[PDB]
Amino acid sequence: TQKAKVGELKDDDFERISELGAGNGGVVTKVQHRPSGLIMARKLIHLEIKPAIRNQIIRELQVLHECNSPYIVGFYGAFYSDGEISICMEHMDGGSLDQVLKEAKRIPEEILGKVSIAVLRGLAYLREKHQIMHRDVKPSNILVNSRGEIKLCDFGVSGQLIDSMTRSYMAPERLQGTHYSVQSDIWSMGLSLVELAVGRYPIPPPDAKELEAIFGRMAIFELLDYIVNEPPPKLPNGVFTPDFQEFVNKCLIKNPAERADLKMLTNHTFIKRSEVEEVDFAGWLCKTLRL
Amino acid sequence: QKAKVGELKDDDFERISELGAGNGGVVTKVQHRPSGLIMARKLIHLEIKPAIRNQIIRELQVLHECNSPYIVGFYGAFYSDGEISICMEHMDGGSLDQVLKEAKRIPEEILGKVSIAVLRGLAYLREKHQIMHRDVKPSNILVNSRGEIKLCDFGVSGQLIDSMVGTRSYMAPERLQGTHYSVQSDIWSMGLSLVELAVGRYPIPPPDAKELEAIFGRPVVDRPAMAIFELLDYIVNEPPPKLPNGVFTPDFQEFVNKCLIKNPAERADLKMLTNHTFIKRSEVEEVDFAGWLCKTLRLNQPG
Ligand SMILES: Fc1cc(I)ccc1Nc1c(-c2nnc(NCCN3CCOCC3)o2)ccc(F)c1F
Ligand SMILES: Fc1cc(I)ccc1Nc1c(-c2nnc(NCCN3CCOCC3)o2)ccc(F)c1F
Ligand SMILES: Nc1ncnc2c1ncn2[C@@H]1O[C@H](COP(=O)(O)OP(=O)(O)OP(=O)(O)O)[C@@H](O)[C@H]1O
Ligand SMILES: Nc1ncnc2c1ncn2[C@@H]1O[C@H](COP(=O)(O)OP(=O)(O)OP(=O)(O)O)[C@@H](O)[C@H]1O
Ligand SMILES: [Mg+2]
Ligand SMILES: [Mg+2]
Repeated sequence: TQKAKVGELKDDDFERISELGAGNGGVVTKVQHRPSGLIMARKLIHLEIKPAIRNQIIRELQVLHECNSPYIVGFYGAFYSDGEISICMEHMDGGSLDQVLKEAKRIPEEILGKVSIAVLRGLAYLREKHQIMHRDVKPSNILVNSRGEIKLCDFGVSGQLIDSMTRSYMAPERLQGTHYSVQSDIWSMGLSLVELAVGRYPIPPPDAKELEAIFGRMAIFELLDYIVNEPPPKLPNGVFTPDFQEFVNKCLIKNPAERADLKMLTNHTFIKRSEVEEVDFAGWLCKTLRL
Repeated sequence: QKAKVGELKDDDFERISELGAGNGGVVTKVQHRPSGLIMARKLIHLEIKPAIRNQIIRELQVLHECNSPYIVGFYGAFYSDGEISICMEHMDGGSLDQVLKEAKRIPEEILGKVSIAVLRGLAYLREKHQIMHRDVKPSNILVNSRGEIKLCDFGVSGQLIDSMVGTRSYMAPERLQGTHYSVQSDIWSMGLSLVELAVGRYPIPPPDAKELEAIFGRPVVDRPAMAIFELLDYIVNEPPPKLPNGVFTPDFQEFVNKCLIKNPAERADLKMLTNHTFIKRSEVEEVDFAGWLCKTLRLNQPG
């Protein structure tokens, strides 16, 4: 729903409530707005750029106001502060998908189906309605909440934000050199699903007995070498359904052309089956995260 | 600069200018209240915060015993809402990377003076303490209006390293291949650093004859920016970069080449380099580094 309740945001209007997370050039915090008692997450990006294009970075970030979908995280506002640029966004009380993976040892297919949908649609939104790819899809960038919503976060709307800036989710074609598009995010999403499926980052593909700690039946160049030159991870053909099996196996074909695309996936039998399934995802969330 | 205050309080600091950020750190121009001394403060926003964070500062303390005209000063370090703060000597000339932006490419005689301090600073940390730099690169070679060339961001604390982006790498071929960091690794980082400052750009995609003619035309012999894997896979498997012919002295040429031998065991060590005729020549030919630094940076100050 829409934040007409507020408007222009300055620094003072905010008050720290909690600490949400930290990343590579970014601290996020639960804060409250003065004018309207809205809990919104505040993204501090500590940076150094001339008093000239910091406006240009804010200007390019303003198209986020034009980004509205129940699968794209709500964007309240962005401004320049003495030290950092803030991005205030819809507060997702379920946090990140790896956060919830940190609690729940693995994430079940039924849920992963609901995730796949929400990402596929979210991806499609930015592509259809804004002509831009989500060049950083990963579990930490899929935000959930107690309302039962799964939403995408942290996409490169701003070209000059990108320029001014243990695991890797990047696609073969993105590492190898040229030829990179919306097929890259498919790979990203694919791996991300396989992660939450098995339980850990699956690029060293778990061995014959690795996953057995769940059921009955290292270097940075070395990593990049594996992704580029070695077979992709697969879901073990036991606990997961042939259709989920096939879904991720279609997302992790190295050749981007061979790899399935948005439409092929969105009409994949796994997605369709997931689309009509009844799952208390808001319930499963609260059963684990406790809120 | 052996300025003293010296027990540092968070609220004693005042944000003046932002200095930059990268690779897990945020450098800020700050002012100290009970001394009036403009220092640099680095925000390493480190996550985990138990007795390990307590070992980090305790390990960092050896930086008080770290004194050489070739190593950046250190006022102290403290815990401040998780994110640790290393407070260091403000180098008003900025990084060598900064001088490369304002200057064209750096003249090979000035690099000689730079080359002395990297080797000497490198050797100081190596011999007096037992740590190595793990991050030699233009942005980590700091200069000043007094004419000093110094070194920072070297790994004093083991814990801080184990506690913490590939736009363009300075890592040696053999390190990328997971054999642990040596002296020779810094040496490689120095070579590439030199070739960078000599030529005016990151050399790893090497300049083709045509491009070299646009740099210092036309004495010339032996577009897009490489992707992450593409880059490293180049650094490893492809031949090392070289200084162009007929522009820099044959001695400078052999110096940097000894620095950039892919085989780390065949690479020049600190002794070879310090006794190299390029470094010998560079010592006797006293050149006004302060005059050059200040005149190309419009920074002329009384030291
Ligand atoms: F916080 C947000 C909320 C929403 I809703 C949409 C975008 C963002 N943030 C970003 C971001 C962004 N948000 N978080 C990060 N973190 C850094 C991710 N990277 C890691 C390594 O290399 C490059 C980027 O980048 C980048 C570009 C851009 F145009 C944005 F709008
Ligand atoms: F800020 C400083 C000032 C001084 I004088 C000396 C060291 C540091 N900083 C560090 C640092 C440090 N300061 N900045 C970085 N950033 C680079 C991170 N990388 C480490 C290794 O390889 C690539 C990048 O690391 C690391 C370990 C350590 F023990 C330190 F004391
Ligand atoms: N709107 C939000 N609501 C709740 N939690 C959030 C929100 N945005 C981010 N977070 C949390 O804060 C953390 C930091 O996010 P940030 O994008 O700065 O880094 P990251 O996603 O962890 O990794 P990277 O630096 O690679 O992006 C995330 O892991 C996420 O759990
Ligand atoms: N003591 C200092 N005095 C003045 N400027 C400094 C000092 N230390 C760092 N800087 C500036 O801050 C900038 C960013 O420093 P920082 O070390 O965070 O990233 P970096 O220099 O790119 O190296 P790395 O990414 O490996 O940390 C540098 O370009 C340098 O100009
Ligand atoms: Mg993120
Ligand atoms: Mg540095």
